[PDB]
This record gives sequence, structure tokens and C-alpha cells, in this order.
Amino acid sequence: SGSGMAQKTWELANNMQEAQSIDEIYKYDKKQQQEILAAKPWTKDHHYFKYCKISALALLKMVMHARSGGNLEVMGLMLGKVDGETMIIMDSFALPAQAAAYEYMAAYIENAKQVGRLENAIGWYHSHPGYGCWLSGIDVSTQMLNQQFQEPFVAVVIDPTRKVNLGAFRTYPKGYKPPDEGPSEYQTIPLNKIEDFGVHCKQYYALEVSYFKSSLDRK
Ligand SMILES: Cc1ccc(-c2[nH]c3ncccc3c2CCC(=O)N2CCOC[C@H]2c2nc3ccccc3[nH]2)c(-c2ccccc2)c1
Ligand SMILES: [Zn+2]
Repeated sequence: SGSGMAQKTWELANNMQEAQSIDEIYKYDKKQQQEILAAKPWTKDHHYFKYCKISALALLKMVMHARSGGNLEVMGLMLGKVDGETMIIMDSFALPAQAAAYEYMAAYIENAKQVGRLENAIGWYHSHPGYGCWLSGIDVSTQMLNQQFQEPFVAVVIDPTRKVNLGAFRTYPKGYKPPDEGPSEYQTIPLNKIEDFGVHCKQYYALEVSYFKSSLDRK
């Protein structure tokens, strides 16, 4: 008796509680992010960030944008958040210009908020078509200014021509000297680029890149 109505009430309760849970998770993520941003542990430890988790969706969009440029470098902005020593990249958008970059950034955050996901500006990406993942002279100077003004901010470099050719980097501040050596993995770079590479290779380091697939990103 009233078994049918009970089942519909049960389904309604599950749906109403799921909606409340998503809202509480969003609000908890927001406060947590605001707290991490107030503490700024990265301003004291120059090697604080060590990991970079990239969604398949952000990767798909970045590779498509990088491929579309051909032999020309392209760039865009990335959305995500901080989780300890890990920089999370959840989404990205192609560029194109400053006001336009501001208005898209605001639109992507609102769109994610509607589906209960917290994200903000986390970095920039650009392509090195046919010459590997590293920071050039202009990239090192741009990323140093970013780690003073746009902080927390990561520099992603993609080489769409050749395996998973993506690098995530963090510069060292002016005057700071890191300890010992760090050539990491091998990368073949053209001879006409090797000097610019060498002149700036100790002014930054690489984050440990990993990839993830979100439930919302299963599209
Ligand atoms: C703030 C900043 C700092 C450094 C760079 C950058 N890092 C690099 N690493 C290797 C070789 C070069 C670079 C450039 C500069 C590359 C460029 O200047 N261009 C690309 C080819 O096309 C003409 C031109 C360009 N300038 C644009 C301005 C707005 C929109 C598209 C644009 N393309 C960029 C950048 C990167 C890619 C595309 C656009 C800007 C932006
Ligand atoms: Zn570059």
C-alpha cells in the first residue's frame, strides 16, 4: 500500500539530496581554495609545486589548438585549481585581446559553477611546433612576471608534431639559484634553438605531468 508513491518519494529524496551534496561540495571546494590562496605556501618554497594533473578534455582542446596552428605557435589560457603541491588543469580555451581573455575566463568559471565545479585561472599554454617542450627566453621572462602577478600560475608547452609531447613548468625567481643539476629526460631540439635553450634552462624546472578523466569530461 502506497508502495508506488513511496518509490517516487524515495527517487525525489535521492535527487534532492544529490543536488544539495553537489552544492555543499562546491562551497567546500571554494572555501578550501580561498584558504590555500591566502596561505600562498609557494611564495616561500621556490620548489613548492611538483605535480600537474591535466584533464583529457583540456589536453584534447590544447592538442587540437596546437595542431590547427601548423608551423605557427598558438596560445591559450587554462582553468583549474591548486591541491597541495599539485596544479590541476581542468579546462582550456584558445586565444584570441586582454579584455577578450578576461571575458572568456569569467564565462568559463560561471559555466563550470552551474554544474557545481569550482575552477579559476591556473596558467597559460603555448605550442613549440617541431622543437620540443621547454621555456624559451621570452617564455622564462613572461612566466617570471606571471609568478609575481598571476600567481598560482603554470606554463604548459605542447609540441603537436611528435608520443605525448607536453611539458608543465615553473620558473625560479630572479636572484634564486637551484641546487646541483637537472637535465631530466632527453629531448632532441634543433641546433638553431640549442643556445636559447641553454642560456635559460636553469631558470625553471619541470612538474611531474599526469592525466585524468573526470565524470563530466566523459563526453
Ligand atoms: C605573452 C607571450 C609570451 C611569449 C609568447 C611566445 N612564446 C614563444 N615560444 C617560442 C616561439 C615563439 C614564442 C612566442 C611569441 C609568438 C608570437 O608572437 N606569434 C606566434 C606566431 O604568430 C605570430 C605571433 C602572434 N602574436 C599574437 C598575438 C595574439 C594572437 C595571436 C598571435 N600570434 C607568446 C605567444 C605564444 C604563441 C602564440 C602567440 C603568443 C605570448
Ligand atoms: Zn615558447
